[PDB]
Amino acid sequence: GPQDHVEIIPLGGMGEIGKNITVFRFRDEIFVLDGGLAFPEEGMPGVDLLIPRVDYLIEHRHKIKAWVLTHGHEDHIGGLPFLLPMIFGKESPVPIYGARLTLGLLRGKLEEFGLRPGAFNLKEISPDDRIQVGRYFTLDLFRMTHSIPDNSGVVIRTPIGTIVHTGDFKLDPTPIDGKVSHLAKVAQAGAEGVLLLIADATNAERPGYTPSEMEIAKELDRVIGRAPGRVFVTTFASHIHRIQSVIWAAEKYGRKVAMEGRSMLKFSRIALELGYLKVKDRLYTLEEVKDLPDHQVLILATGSQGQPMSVLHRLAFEGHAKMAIKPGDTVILSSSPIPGNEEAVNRVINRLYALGAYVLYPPTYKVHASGHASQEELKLILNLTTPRFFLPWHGEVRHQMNFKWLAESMSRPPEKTLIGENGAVYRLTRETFEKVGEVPHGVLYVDGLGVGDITEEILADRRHMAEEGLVVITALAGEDPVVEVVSRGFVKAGERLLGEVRRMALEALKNGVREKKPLERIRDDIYYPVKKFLKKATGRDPMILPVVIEG
Amino acid sequence: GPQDHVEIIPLGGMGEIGKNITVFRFRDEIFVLDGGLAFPEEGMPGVDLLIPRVDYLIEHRHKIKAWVLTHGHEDHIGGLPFLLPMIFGKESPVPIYGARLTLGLLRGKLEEFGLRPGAFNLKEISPDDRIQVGRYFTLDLFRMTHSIPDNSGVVIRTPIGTIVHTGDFKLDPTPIDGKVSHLAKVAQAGAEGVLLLIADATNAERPGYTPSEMEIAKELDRVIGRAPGRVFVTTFASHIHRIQSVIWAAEKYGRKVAMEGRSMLKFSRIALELGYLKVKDRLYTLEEVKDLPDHQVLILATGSQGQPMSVLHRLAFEGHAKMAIKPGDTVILSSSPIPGNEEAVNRVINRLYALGAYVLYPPTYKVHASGHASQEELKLILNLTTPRFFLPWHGEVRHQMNFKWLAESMSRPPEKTLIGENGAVYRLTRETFEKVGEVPHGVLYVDGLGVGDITEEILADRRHMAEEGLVVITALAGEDPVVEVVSRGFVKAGERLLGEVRRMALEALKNGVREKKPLERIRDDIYYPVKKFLKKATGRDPMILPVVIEG
Ligand SMILES: [Zn+2]
Ligand SMILES: [Zn+2]
Ligand SMILES: [Zn+2]
Ligand SMILES: [Zn+2]
Repeated sequence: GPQDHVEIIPLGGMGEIGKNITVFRFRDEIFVLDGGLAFPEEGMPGVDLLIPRVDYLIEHRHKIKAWVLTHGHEDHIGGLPFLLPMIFGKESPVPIYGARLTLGLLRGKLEEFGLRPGAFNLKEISPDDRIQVGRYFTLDLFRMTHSIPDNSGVVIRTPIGTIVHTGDFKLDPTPIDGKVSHLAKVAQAGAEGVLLLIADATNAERPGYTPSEMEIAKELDRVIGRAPGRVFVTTFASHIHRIQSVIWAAEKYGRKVAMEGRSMLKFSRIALELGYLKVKDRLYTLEEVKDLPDHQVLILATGSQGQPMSVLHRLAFEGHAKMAIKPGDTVILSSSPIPGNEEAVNRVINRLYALGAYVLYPPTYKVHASGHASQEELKLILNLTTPRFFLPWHGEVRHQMNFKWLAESMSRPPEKTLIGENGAVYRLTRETFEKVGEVPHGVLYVDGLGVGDITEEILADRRHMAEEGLVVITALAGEDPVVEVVSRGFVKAGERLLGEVRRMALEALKNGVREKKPLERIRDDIYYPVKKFLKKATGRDPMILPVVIEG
Repeated sequence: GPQDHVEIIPLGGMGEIGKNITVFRFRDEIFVLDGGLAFPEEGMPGVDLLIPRVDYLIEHRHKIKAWVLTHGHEDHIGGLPFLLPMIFGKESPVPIYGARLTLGLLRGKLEEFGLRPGAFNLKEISPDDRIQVGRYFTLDLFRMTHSIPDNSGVVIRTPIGTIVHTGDFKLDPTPIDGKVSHLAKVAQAGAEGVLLLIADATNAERPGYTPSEMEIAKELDRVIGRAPGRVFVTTFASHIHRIQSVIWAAEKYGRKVAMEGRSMLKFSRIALELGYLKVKDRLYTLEEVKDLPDHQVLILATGSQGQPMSVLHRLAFEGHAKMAIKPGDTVILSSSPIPGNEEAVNRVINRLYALGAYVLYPPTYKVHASGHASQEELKLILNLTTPRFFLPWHGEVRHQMNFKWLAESMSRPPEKTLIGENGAVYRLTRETFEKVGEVPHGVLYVDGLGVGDITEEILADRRHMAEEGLVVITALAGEDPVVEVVSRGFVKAGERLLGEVRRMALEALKNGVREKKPLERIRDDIYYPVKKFLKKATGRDPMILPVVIEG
């Protein structure tokens, strides 16, 4: 009755695509689903990656009975190297479940951060395994085709009912590794009755079905076969299926594959070791291939953190240290832009063409296919589960809304669909489902020096300047008061008002001296009036830095 | 032989979509094709619109024999209110040709800028007219279906051959005003021999044919008919065909049409007067409709300058003074985002859904169709003209390149295709076509106070701060030297280095005093060393504002 209710607390991945992490709780036992990162879009220079704030988990660490990872994509496990130490410290006994490849990639990262091997309790399971979590949760994972092998959804059985989480998925009828989705557990759950459905909303706006990775492999074979000279291919480091497809295409035309990008080299190494990747010869470095005929070279590349942008941007503008675009090169962008980078990629494409390269990119060219289900696939899942409650996930509000409308057009629509938000606390009972509160939530920014180096504050006033400009007022508080006003990125109309600013500042400074006021109070007497005056006369709110010095 | 060559100088519209203006010259006679503006993408706050720099025209004004306008879209005539006074002053005898609607909208704008009626010599012509320009140019305009009535291309006959300019176009088989494209002149030119083709590259990446404005009108009728309450529709003020379609849809379901947005009210007024728009009742204001049942109201709106963004952004965030979104409202974005605003619109869409509105937007919903030709239409034009030379225009580099590849796949590809750039000078002879130089070119920024208020400089260092932050060093040069260092939007790692900055600054200040150096030289002694030190220790180049005051 009362004590019977599951709490679902999303800390990332809701209303957005990235840094996925969802907390599940029944009474005093918790388990977490994934812990990803989010890549920063350009315009946020210096930032290497974003991670979810996990205050709630740091506070309730003792109640965490397990951490479950659905697959090895950066936005699902990418944050763990930072989050685990924040929650448990340098070590923990807590079971961290994941498939072979998922944990394989995770260890590569943990190790890379100085985390001792075996410091954390990683339990390798099958993509289709069943695991008991504490006294209240029985998890039945099921394999789903996606853009990385060993990907799962999970049927979450609780004391008050079943929750089906589709995980990230598409229903690829012909996956590159020959491992089709396993829907038995999902259909079965549907027939018994699904209380809540949490499903991938990425392509809820798209009619039809997502093309198979096999279609892309064949199209990649096609365009690479016709390439005159060198071929560059960019994609995420974790897109193992795409990488295999490229490798196959290269090998079909006698090309040797070189690889650039720390993360991708690392992940491919692991995939090769574990058997997920196969290469007839081997993977080379840029140097080892620098002297081969153009027609015999294919380069696979991505950014240092695993995303293509930084390397595409360098090939286009700043210039890359180990490689450079030349007329005749063929560049294939075999991935889609991170949300917020669409038009930054367009500029890269424009610039790449001007360098003389034949650029092939999506959606104009079929050199990429989403790793997520389109409407026909989502409808199949909706009918398979016919959930009482529905919580669209893995997508921005428009994606979530469109999935809601899609669900509402089914034979037996959900009793209710909530639009999930990060930090929201959802209460689920056998008969109800609602948001009952919130917990601290947000994002931490990471760069070469770790977390904290860059902050919301540093970014907030970085925009205040970018959009309004700067006005520096230098005041000398003494018996010989002096005021100097200078500005930057400020409107000319406003600049011509700096003389007036200077004078009203002097009066404030002189008056401040007379009253024997502290400098900070004199700073205020200057700041406020000047701020008011300027907006009242320009409609702009430039950043006003008043510096008052006694002397 | 020698003296025989036409010079084509693009000052805007090349390698981009917007602010179109192309200069044509033979010996000492010039004529200009259009003079548009470009809308600013968000991120460039304060800026109302962009205009082409016309130094070349201001210098050679005496040689200008005519100005020809192809249609009334803001990116073709929108800049004229600024450019004409810059080139000729308050008045000019120069013939400015354009169709009835084109000149109708132009006068509305000129008047709005204080330009006396008749100050400029506007010659109304038919969309299919023939006009003589000076001694060397004979222009044969031809009607082309587009997103505004009275739209033309032009066959430019010169002493060394024919140049076909498609103008902006698509081949709509069923235009809303029943005025189909007129291709006789184009096909005829093709049969006689076309020396150079200048064609609309907007959709050169798109296979097939662009949907008819009639398809959209019918789809708009469809979605508006099912709307429960109020309906908001956003689009450009100059999209007369779309406006008529919306008006028809509203009238079919007994809805009254209100209109918000100065520019759109102005343009619709003119269109109604001239007969291009028809309304069964009349157009109302927000107030006049504020008390009608939701189901009987349809609002047509756009930004003050004619673009939808500012009004969509206000309906979503800041809040609009005269109207507000409420649960149940239906909002239809019946236009595509300006280049660079795609993801800004996505945020608007997300926010609009969260306000409880049913949002319909392209491409997810067929509530908009491009006003430009897709590949099948472009191929038809290519075969119709089979030009010797080709100059893709009205699109960014990727659009231009794709059109080039498209041309190269034809039966008789052009002898050569050049990728046009703004400011480039192209020399055309009966046998050759090449870039032979450049002229000053660029963009001027316009806001409420006119041109110059915002500048490249103001923007350049506005980005330097946005991406690197600020470091203000305040130094008092006297016998009691004092140095204070403060920063904003600067990396914490760097901030912890402000103490060191402070000290190396003091030493520079004290040494400056000893040498009796001028303050500006002391500023340098501080600036440079500090700049070097910090990048050498953080890899960042923050803006360093050194302020040295004697006292
Ligand atoms: Zn994902
Ligand atoms: Zn994924
Ligand atoms: Zn145009
Ligand atoms: Zn146009």
